[PDB]
Amino acid sequence: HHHMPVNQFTGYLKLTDNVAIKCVDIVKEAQSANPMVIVNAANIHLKHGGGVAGALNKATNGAMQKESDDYIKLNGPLTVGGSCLLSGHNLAKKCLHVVGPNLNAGEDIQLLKAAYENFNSQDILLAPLLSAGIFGAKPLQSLQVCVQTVRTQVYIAVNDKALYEQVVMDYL
Repeated sequence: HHHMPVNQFTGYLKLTDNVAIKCVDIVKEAQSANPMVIVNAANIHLKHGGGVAGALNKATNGAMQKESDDYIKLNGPLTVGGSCLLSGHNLAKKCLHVVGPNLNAGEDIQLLKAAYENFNSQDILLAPLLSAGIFGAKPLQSLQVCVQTVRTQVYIAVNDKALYEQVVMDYL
């Protein structure tokens, strides 16, 4: 009953050999695609409140936060631009928690490249746009840094249809 194909990514616009994008709720997408790796839009504390992190923790019924607290016991906090690889719970095999700069927190956008660098540790990832949404970066600029930095394969989920349509236009 238990084994199903992983990384079943469909319905995406292929931007480059490394980056594809879809207008979809990332939790619903993880459920469909059965990814090996989902990326969380983490903060250094791995306290999963708000935005994508809140959504992923909610989908795990708090299991992600429990595990994350054990990781903080082990490691202490992350740094901006850093990451850790933990369980993906019911969303994915693994979750790569990646800390992008939060512009709304006064952090430096130049750290967004380092944040995306972390994706290169994994062959295929389902991810949000780092530093976008509540973290305050312009999503088109985050996508730009993504395309410039990620050398593996990332499937980007965005929630905003108007953003997706602008990406298509910038593609056309």
